[PDB]
Amino acid sequence: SSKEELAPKLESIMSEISVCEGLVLAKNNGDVLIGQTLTEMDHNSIAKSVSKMFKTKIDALNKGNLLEMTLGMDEGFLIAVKNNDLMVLGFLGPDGRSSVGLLLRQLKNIMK
Amino acid sequence: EELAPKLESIMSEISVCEGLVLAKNNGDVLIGQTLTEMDHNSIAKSVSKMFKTKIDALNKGNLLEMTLGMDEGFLIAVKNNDLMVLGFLGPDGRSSVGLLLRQLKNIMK
Repeated sequence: SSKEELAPKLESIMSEISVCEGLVLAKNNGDVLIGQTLTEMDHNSIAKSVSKMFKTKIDALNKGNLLEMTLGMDEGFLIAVKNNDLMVLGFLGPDGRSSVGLLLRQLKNIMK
Repeated sequence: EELAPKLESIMSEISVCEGLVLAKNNGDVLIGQTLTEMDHNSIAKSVSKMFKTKIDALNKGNLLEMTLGMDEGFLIAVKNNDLMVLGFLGPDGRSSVGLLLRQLKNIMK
């Protein structure tokens, strides 16, 4: 199963990137498969929101579908990478800008 | 007035940048400069509505910047209280994503 294959990969990312606050795997429709977070978080609601952002049509841009998102927030970052079936979401704290590129690269690798 | 020569400067410095759009946070376009004809207003409206996405469950406050990876390139957007700036890159421009974001953040104060 996807949960079984990706779970150790996500856990390895959490331990290598100690500043990562959580990694959540969901179907592209937002249904959460597995999650690990350093705080109590509503994974389901977050994944529903990110699912809807991935569906944004910016048709006048003619660049096709959205495949990855890096969101800079007041208190940190969300990185999201999707393939044709799943999407993975990662969270970084406010000082985490220096790990954004690393996290995005690791998630793209496992979702290729 | 003070931002229009800055957009020109960014475009002259980053050749892979396909365009810049300065808009109000509601999506009304102030200035748009793209290498090809594009409906700047429709793009700004789409991005404006994206910036309004509610993600309070993230517990990270307001959404301030977006870097969007697309099939055919990238869209970078940065907002402040009043304005929003958009930049477009082709697939040949991932090496310039950080630079373009850094420049857009600089001019949005």
